[PDB]
Amino acid sequence: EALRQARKDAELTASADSVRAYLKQIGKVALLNAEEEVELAKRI
DNA sequence: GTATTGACTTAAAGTCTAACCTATAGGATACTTACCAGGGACACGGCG
Repeated sequence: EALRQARKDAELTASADSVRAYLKQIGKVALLNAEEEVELAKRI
């Protein structure tokens, strides 16, 4: 509950440091596995 | 001294050929979030 509000408040922060901001934005998307890779490549 | 021609050799190109740089591509086990001051003035967010 309070932890949830804390996490949300955190997500709305700049962190100034541009490396820090990019390192934050790259973690949004999860990784994949082999079958996901092959289906994705087939789509491409 | 100042008017010439006929050779006689020479550096500077002008060019063809060869090697030595240069722009570029590629590489398939798997690896997935880096790292001691003060002193004054002005502006922004909270609280009453």
